[PDB]
Amino acid sequence: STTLAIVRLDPGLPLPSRAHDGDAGVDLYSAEDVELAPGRRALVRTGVAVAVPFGMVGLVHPRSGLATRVGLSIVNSPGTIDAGYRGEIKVALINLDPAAPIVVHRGDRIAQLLVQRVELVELVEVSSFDEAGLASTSRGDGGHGSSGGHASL
Amino acid sequence: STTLAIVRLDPGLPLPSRAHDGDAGVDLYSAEDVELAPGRRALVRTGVAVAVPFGMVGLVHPRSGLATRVGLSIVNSPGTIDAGYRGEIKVALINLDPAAPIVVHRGDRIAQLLVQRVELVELVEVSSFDEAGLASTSRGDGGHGSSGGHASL
Amino acid sequence: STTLAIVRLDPGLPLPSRAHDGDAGVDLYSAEDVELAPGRRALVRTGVAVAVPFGMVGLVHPRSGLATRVGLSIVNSPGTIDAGYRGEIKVALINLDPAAPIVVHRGDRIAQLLVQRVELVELVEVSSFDEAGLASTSRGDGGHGSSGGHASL
Ligand SMILES: O=c1ccn([C@H]2C[C@H](O)[C@@H](COP(=O)(O)NP(=O)(O)OP(=O)(O)O)O2)c(=O)[nH]1
Ligand SMILES: O=c1ccn([C@H]2C[C@H](O)[C@@H](COP(=O)(O)NP(=O)(O)OP(=O)(O)O)O2)c(=O)[nH]1
Ligand SMILES: O=c1ccn([C@H]2C[C@H](O)[C@@H](COP(=O)(O)NP(=O)(O)OP(=O)(O)O)O2)c(=O)[nH]1
Ligand SMILES: [Mg+2]
Ligand SMILES: [Mg+2]
Ligand SMILES: [Mg+2]
Repeated sequence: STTLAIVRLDPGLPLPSRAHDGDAGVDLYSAEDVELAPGRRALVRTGVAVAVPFGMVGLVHPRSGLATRVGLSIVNSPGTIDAGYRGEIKVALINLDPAAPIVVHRGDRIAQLLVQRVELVELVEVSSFDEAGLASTSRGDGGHGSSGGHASL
Repeated sequence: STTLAIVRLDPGLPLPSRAHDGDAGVDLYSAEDVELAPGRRALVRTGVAVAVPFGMVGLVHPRSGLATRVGLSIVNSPGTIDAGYRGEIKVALINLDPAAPIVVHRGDRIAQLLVQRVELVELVEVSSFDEAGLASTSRGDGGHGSSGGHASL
Repeated sequence: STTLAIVRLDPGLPLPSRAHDGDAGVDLYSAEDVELAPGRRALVRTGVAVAVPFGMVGLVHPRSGLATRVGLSIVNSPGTIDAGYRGEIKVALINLDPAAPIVVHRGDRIAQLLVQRVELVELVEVSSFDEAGLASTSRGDGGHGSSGGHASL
């Protein structure tokens, strides 16, 4: 398996775990009680540090239930935990509900951490994609809604 | 190819497809008409269920055109569809424009689904990264803007 | 290494680089000065175009420091740069702070670009997961907070 070394900076919280076999992420706990008014964010400690392997990345994603039920999100989602980072994972929670505050208690599961390979790319500067001998593509320079699919596009 | 079994829970919608060869995602349709006032979210049915292979994850990402043109986003982006999930994919749309409502019609393309491998990690609890014999890293405990690049950091 | 061809559409900006060895992303610069009032977004040029290899995807993620310090986010995060795209990478910045405007200067590092493999899936339509001979799963149709972990779930 791909092992991930982890330090429970706050040993009072359980180790992050998958809710079900095959789940992509292990759920991260809040070390803290925090209450977010509408529109407010906080930087919340999870009580863990990890050593993402070289060649990989840790990614902090919101949980869907809280997202829908109370509008909880993460400002920098997907949080990007670098392989060299040995500090505490912190989660930038934000309340995107307009009216109802969100109360987080220490020990709630407030996000999930995935680990994936990542390509540590070597940039090759060219003067044009033609010089790199790249074939023309279907997409070309099309983006930002170029394929349609909604009246505003 | 990597096959993805899919059930069209709503057979009136086309199968999700890539807009162009090589595109990362297949676009998901809204099964529903929904109108989001500024700041409001909804949990929108896509009319599909999928079986992400074990060892992989499905990821629901916003489309860029709607993001810019009308401020449409996804509260839990990137939505994390687990390999064991066999329910309907639902998209937590949110209107991040301050003033203009977003109207979604059934059959609009409102998000995109990627599939990637994911490392199903085995946590190894250590008392310190030293005990794991890990070398010191350049980054160390630096994060949350430690490398600079903006006046607020 | 995985090479990524890049055109500096704006040669006055440095090539994107990793802040530290092993970091997942290369930081993207703003080509532009832009000032975002609370709640406003902009579509910001980065001054680069890239050729993500076929079979891969580029992903534009927010930086964590700006996310926490000033509430900067990205409407379509994680931005999905397709392998066929040869246009300029643009970043849909948004100010999620309620009260303080964010000022971006040309040359600030405003996001980071990761490159990952992606599964270009072949959809296989089935009438039920049973027909595909898929085993029942632990998770079943559970989602959107089914595993608990917060009082609102
Ligand atoms: O952050 C981003 C995301 C996308 N893009 C460009 C590159 C990408 O290949 C292209 C299309 O992205 P999406 O598919 O995510 N958006 P949308 O579906 O609205 O556009 P299109 O209809 O062209 O696919 O837009 C950016 O420049 N920055
Ligand atoms: O959700 C997150 C994201 C990042 N981090 C930590 C780990 C990561 O390696 C580190 C830097 O993340 P980013 O590169 O995404 N943010 P930024 O570029 O602002 O910080 P730095 O200048 O240190 O790279 O911050 C977290 O604790 N939680
Ligand atoms: O965008 C999404 C994200 C998740 N889902 C479904 C599929 C996924 O496997 C399931 C659980 O997703 P999360 O783990 O991200 N959310 P949460 O942890 O709140 O739910 P659960 O407690 O069931 O794991 O919800 C969607 O339909 N759309
Ligand atoms: Mg979950
Ligand atoms: Mg698209
Ligand atoms: Mg960084």
